[PDB]
Amino acid sequence: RMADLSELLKEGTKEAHDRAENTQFVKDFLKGNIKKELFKLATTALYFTYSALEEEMERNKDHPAFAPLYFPMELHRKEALTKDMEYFFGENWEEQVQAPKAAQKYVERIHYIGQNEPELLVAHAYTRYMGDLSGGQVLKKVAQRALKLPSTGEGTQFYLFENVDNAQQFKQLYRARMNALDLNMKTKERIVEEANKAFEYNMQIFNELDQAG
Amino acid sequence: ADLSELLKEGTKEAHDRAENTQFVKDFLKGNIKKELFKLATTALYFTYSALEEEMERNKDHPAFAPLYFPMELHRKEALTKDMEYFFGENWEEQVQAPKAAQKYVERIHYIGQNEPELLVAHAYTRYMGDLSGGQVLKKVAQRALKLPSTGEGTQFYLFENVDNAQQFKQLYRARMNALDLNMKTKERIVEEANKAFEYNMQIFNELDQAGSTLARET
Repeated sequence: RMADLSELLKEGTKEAHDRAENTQFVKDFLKGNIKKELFKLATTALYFTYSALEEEMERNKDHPAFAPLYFPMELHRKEALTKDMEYFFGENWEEQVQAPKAAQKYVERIHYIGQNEPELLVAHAYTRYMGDLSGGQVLKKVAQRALKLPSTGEGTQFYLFENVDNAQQFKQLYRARMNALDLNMKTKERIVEEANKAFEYNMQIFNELDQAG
Repeated sequence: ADLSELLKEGTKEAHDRAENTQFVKDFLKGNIKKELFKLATTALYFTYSALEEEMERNKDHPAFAPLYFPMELHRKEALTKDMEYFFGENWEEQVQAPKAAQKYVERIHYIGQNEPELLVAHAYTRYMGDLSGGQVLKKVAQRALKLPSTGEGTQFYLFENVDNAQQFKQLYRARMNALDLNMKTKERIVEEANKAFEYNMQIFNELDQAGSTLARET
């Protein structure tokens, strides 16, 4: 069970996960130090990176190495992020925003993988959504308190999974699916490798955000 | 084109911006203040600590092995002496990495652990620079801060296991140019060297902001 993909990921991305937890921008957010404009900018980066990831997951919804992990209803953030974008910028928010450079680098990478190495898509989807599920409720409260956002959910719908009754149960089900995938040890290692890349793309988004505010 | 040539050409713009920063200008001009120099040496310590840990990790990796020169180039134990000098014996307990240096440390560890073939982008920009400008910066800092002529506080700027800096750069360039690399990975190396200079600028930016807050404090 050392060879379970979920175990290889946990062990393989330990240093990367450690760096993201302890990175200044994450900490500043957790302490309530991130102002409205920087949050709006952070949410913009979220919009473009999730759009891309979810387009490629939709492209590969029938692919043998990804199909079981296709959860548009449960997990997809694009339409929650659109409402958050609407809330902060108004109805023509699309013409008020652009993908920041570090976000557009991740977007490129995800279109590349979804179009060329779709057995590595799970590297992106696992590290992203399972993180989102784990942390949403604490992150939501942090943002609402910092920016005095309504308790009804406007501005923070990204952090709420309105079709997952129990995050812990769903994470267990997702892993069991990820572990049942017919993948050889070489492909798993390439997945762990791409999971590390996925983490670093985020570090660079945070780096660019920290340099902004 | 050789990697050294792609690097020199491809990081020219970024090289020129580094040289025309307010920190570098003032340093060279002599206008450097103890606490700001201490802050710079602190940034150097954690940076080179991270870099040399990753070079060590990849000393036998075919994409880095030939560029492994612990005896000639490694700076950590020199900087440890410089840290003891400015901060006393217990320093490690009291000094954290400055924010932008810490961000650069994070990148270095990612690279050395996951994309070691790009480590040369960091090693080459750093060490070739240090080796070229050591003899000038050493005595400018010694002169400005009134440091002892025996060498304390500037160990970082002295490469005592390099007889001829010019000849060693030649050696180092030939080895780097012999590495088995695609044009595609060469471009990724140049891109990463440019990113190192952005980190470099953030570290200088931070030191500049620290200098204003201690001149508004006087």
